[PDB]
Amino acid sequence: HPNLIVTEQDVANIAASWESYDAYAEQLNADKTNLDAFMAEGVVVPMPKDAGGGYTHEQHKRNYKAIRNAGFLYQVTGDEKYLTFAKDLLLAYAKMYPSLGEHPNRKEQSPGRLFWQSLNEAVWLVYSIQGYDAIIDGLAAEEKQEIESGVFLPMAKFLSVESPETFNKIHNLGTWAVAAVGMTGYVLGNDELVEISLMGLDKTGKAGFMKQLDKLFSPDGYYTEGPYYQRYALMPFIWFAKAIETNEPERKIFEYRNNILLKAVYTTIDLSYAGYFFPINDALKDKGIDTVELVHALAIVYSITGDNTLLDIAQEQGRISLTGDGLKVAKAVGEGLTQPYNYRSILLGDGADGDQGALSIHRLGEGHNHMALVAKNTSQGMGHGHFDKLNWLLYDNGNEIVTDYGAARYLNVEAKYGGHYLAENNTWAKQTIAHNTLVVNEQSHFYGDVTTADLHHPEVLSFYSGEDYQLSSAKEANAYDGVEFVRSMLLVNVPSLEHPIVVDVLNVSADKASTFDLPLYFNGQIIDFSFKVKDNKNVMKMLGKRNGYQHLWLRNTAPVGDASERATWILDDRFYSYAFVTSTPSKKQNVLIAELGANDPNYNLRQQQVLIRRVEKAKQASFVSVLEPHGKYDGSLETTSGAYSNVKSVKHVSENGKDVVVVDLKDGSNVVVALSYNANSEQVHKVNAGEEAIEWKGFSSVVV
Amino acid sequence: HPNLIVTEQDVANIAASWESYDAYAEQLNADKTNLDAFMAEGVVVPMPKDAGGGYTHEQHKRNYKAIRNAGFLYQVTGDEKYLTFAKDLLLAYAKMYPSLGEHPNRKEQSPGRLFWQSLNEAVWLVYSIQGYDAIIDGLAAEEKQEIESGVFLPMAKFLSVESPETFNKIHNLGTWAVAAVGMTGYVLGNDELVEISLMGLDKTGKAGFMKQLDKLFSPDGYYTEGPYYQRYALMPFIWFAKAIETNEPERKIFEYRNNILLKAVYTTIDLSYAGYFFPINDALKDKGIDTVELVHALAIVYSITGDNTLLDIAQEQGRISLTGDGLKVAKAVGEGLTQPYNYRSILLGDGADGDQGALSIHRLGEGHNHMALVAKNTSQGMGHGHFDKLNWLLYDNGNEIVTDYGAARYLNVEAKYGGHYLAENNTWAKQTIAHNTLVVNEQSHFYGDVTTADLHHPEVLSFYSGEDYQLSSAKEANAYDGVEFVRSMLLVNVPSLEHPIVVDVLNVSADKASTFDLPLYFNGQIIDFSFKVKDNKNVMKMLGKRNGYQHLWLRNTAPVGDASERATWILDDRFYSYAFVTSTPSKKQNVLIAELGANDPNYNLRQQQVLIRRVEKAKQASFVSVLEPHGKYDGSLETTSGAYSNVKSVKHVSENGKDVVVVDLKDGSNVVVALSYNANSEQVHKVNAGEEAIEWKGFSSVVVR
Ligand SMILES: [Zn+2]
Ligand SMILES: [Zn+2]
Repeated sequence: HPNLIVTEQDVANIAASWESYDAYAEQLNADKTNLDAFMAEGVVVPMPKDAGGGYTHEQHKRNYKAIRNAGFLYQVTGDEKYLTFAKDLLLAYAKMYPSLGEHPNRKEQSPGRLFWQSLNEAVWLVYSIQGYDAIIDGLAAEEKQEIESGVFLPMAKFLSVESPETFNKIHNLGTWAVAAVGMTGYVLGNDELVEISLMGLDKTGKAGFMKQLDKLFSPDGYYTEGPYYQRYALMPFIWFAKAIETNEPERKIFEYRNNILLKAVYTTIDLSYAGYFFPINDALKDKGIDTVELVHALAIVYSITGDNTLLDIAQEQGRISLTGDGLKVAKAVGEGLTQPYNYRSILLGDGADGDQGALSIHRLGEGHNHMALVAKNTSQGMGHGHFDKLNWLLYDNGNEIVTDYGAARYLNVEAKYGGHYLAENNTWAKQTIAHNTLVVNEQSHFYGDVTTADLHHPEVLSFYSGEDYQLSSAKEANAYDGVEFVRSMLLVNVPSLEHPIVVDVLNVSADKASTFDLPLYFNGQIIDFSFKVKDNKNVMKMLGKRNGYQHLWLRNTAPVGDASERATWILDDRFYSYAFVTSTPSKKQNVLIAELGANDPNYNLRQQQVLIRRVEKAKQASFVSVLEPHGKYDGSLETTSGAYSNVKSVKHVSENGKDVVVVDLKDGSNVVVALSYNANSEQVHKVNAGEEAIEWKGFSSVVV
Repeated sequence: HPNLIVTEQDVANIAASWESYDAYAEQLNADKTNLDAFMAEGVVVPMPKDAGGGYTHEQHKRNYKAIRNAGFLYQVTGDEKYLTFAKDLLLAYAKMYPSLGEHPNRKEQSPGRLFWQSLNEAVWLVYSIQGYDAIIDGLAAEEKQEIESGVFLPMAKFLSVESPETFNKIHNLGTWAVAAVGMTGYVLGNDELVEISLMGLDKTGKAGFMKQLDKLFSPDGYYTEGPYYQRYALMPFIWFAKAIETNEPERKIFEYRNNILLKAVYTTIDLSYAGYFFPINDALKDKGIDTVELVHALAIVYSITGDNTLLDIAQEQGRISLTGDGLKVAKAVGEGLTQPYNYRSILLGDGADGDQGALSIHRLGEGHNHMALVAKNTSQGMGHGHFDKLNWLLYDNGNEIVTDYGAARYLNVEAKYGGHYLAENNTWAKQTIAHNTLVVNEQSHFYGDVTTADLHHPEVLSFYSGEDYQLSSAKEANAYDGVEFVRSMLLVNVPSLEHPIVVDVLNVSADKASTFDLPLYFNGQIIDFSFKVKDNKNVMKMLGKRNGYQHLWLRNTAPVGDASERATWILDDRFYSYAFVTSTPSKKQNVLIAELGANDPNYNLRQQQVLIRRVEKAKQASFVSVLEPHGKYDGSLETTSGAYSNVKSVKHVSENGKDVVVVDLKDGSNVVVALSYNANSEQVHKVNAGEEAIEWKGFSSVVVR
């Protein structure tokens, strides 16, 4: 001991070398200084009382980090003060834990004992058992017995056999539970705890860690719950794997399922823009690559692969894993081995076999400030999933441009419902109207029913990434009774323009006359609209009654017609123009400008504007649009150029289920986008857009 | 020649050493690279057509910068291609200018010819005459005569004798006009043009540059239009002065009025927080210290003073003046001479004599991210002035916390009314309700009448800056008929708390029963309120009918009473709690939460929330509050501490016109703030809270029990 996340050899290597690596030394010294200050407050182990973000919650969190850190520092420095603090913390836990029942401030989640929910209990164990592992050397036999029988064994029992609803779950909560119990099993030498963690309570392998590895990740290493929870689950995945590798290397855990864990780490990195994870499904926007789960996971993967491109990410994180694996990273960075990380367009299959929809990431441009389009054609993602099939996000110039709200939650803010998911997470954040995708009859996809949503996935029709253009196309046939919709999203390189442009074609067909809404949640300040708004008569009323509409204020409506319209806004030093036209037999076409904040008496929702394109009493519609970054605004030097859109108009024609979009540019040139929806590479297609016949081969064509 | 902003000697210094200073060299090379690219597009001088931010507007701007830069680069490098380009641009202007009438896209401002307003014409001349000065010795006599008779003399005539309404004005537009004409006078050796620029068209000194130096700055160097226009006017002030110094050093222009110009530059720096200028009066929020006016002015002042604390600011600007003076800054930074700039609390008198109210800046705490409170007890500031007597702003943690809207304007965005002040600048941005100060009967100070406002200023009652606390107190007796109000604002160092706290006491007396509103414009997301909001029933109506109220939506009302209430919000990693109580005989007290955006069909206004404290049917009220930064939120490591306010309550008692505020803290200690409003430092005062007697000496006392 230790022999889990760090080994005895690791400790020796760290002790001998840690001062020599600037990046490692900075991290350790900062952690040491913070722990010393925490130690000066004495041993503080309060009775559990508060919900998430409350004092006892955050104190017990400080304690588990201190236990792990004190354990580590005792091994590295030899200083008995760290042994004592970790020992006395654990002994205080050992005396208190057996008398604990359910937390008095529980909610709907499986309750903990130290914490309001059992998830945090598992995190406490994952950390605290590492501290214990590193502290065994300086403990008396009587102390080990008090500690094991007092906290660790009772906790491992509580989180496993006493919690089958969590321990057998194929979900990030299950991952945390099996890692906590599994790591405890390895340290305490309890074979039963290890086996049930790997193969489930009944040992058949229907649940447990191995099932999670086979079910929760696609072959590409995409985690079904989404980037934010991929990040979170990555810790118990990679740490339990580490514990398995150091104790039972014969299991070859990092080779399992064609190196799935290695792929999971790379994919986590790939699910970010400018260092922040795509906020799809339940997610917070301030979560980025320096999160500790990815810091530790990167170090482990670098140690295995020697991929010097991971060092670029390591520098961007500005943090180092205080482990043997982290030592290797620090050493490599110091030697100048860093190579740039390759951010590229990727298609990420969803579902165990990668055939249950997909997440598309389209990247175009050089450097950090490139353009990134995300097409969310994924399966539901269970309880944290949003009702937003075929949703999209746009990033450009280091900014979110076309946005996803993420979750309604204030992390560890007790006054905000114990930092837990707020009432508005379900009533607003998950709802279709809160996203950039089709809403039919003011009802969410699958009528907001998670059970129904879990049974279906979008059909990916095409993915293409080239120098000329990029494309994702998908079909959603199951979101509504008697409704089918198809969406194709393109990034187009037009040599005469400063930046790539987005082209969006969303086709909908309905058995009955319906209302079709298509929102665009934008970031920035409106410059102007091409259309005329109706006077709002000095009142804003709630937009609609249900399914998220009750959270929006109607600021203006504006009637629109056959001709394309335009909204232009500014964000930082760049302008963005949204040119849009909808082909439909219905004349009932309006643009609704809305603002977030209705039915929000607790001030839980952010300020947010949205442009919603509405078609009423229609059985069919083609929502076509162009999103164009353009121009330069410099408030420092007080200059501007290219502030007007270069798109004169957008036109759309459909013939025999095939679409042609013509983007007329102000310089007299045009861009023609054609979609056949036929996968056959060699098949020829023809469409008559009034005058001029458009002819092409394949699923798609783009001609400037 | 050159002998204006740069001299022959400056050019010699630059030529000999510019490559030796990394940042100066990088700046020069970037300018060189950018000009080479601009030159490859040829000489492009379009017939004037567009308004602010439009193509012809921005093209003529690119041209004046190109003329100046080409002139400079010709001097430093000796490369003839730069002289040729500057010459060809100027000859193209010389051909076009004589036939130009008023700009076709003018507005209410005095029109230009190249530009929609004459202001930009003056800027064009200021820049272009420098380029000409730098190439004149390399031109044939015929080329000089063509350029001078074709553009420079006609433009100088247009901006001076043909434009008395601007040239003789004591206003930043006047400063730009006299600088442009005066600099032209020096370059062309035209004594008349210099004389009228210094002394006004009639040469009597009733208007002109010297008059502007006397009137527009207070003795402390505070420019009356406010920080945003201070930095703007700083360029023609410092550059015309530089021209005066290089041509007529006997005038001792940088010594004038106890070094008023040097003081103006320091004061400009002092009017910023985290590098951005306080957005009081007409102002844009993205304007900061790297603005070229301050870059050039700083270099000039460093050259004169050798003040090494300016080198700290120079590094923070990340931009250097490509002049002889900027070379000296570059050399000094390179030699490791930088000393930290002394950001300090200051009282800045307003008016030519410093007696017309004051702007207070209070700073407390260590580092760049300290707390700064601004108390706006200033005179009107003419046309750009806002109707916001006794307004305040708060900064903390590198952020604006309690905010001023600035102006409704989108700089050089042609689709936003040619980048000009929008209709909502007058109807929203200038109005009292748009600010953190007292509004009586939903009317703006001076009933929003600039003529009336121009006649009055607040009376400064006290200013104190210590390590224990900071205080400003002022009286406004003229904003409304039959109303007087007094505001005292404090920053208090409480050793037991992690951050200083703001204490605010605003007293109002009215002859007739009135409505008193006090807004607080905050930056961040509400966590929770102590009060209970009334159901808004899924509708937000416009808050009021007039004077800015027509631009606010009412989101919620909540009743309040005798006991103090609390609002807590989060911004980045810190929480902020506003504890507030209002002492008044009236029981008609409410809090209003409002949002900006009513009567804004053009989407000209930003999203913004406000907490408004309202008292109805009152003749007297004391609005008391505490603003407390606290706690830590870390979204990366996922930790929070200290998220609850440490203020248990705030109480206020008044006796014989003297105020006592008691801030009860959760640790059982309390802060007692006492105000006598008597400037006699030795006068003893007594107030009875209930049976507890508070005793102190002087205008104010702050004691932590
Ligand atoms: Zn979402
Ligand atoms: Zn203002």
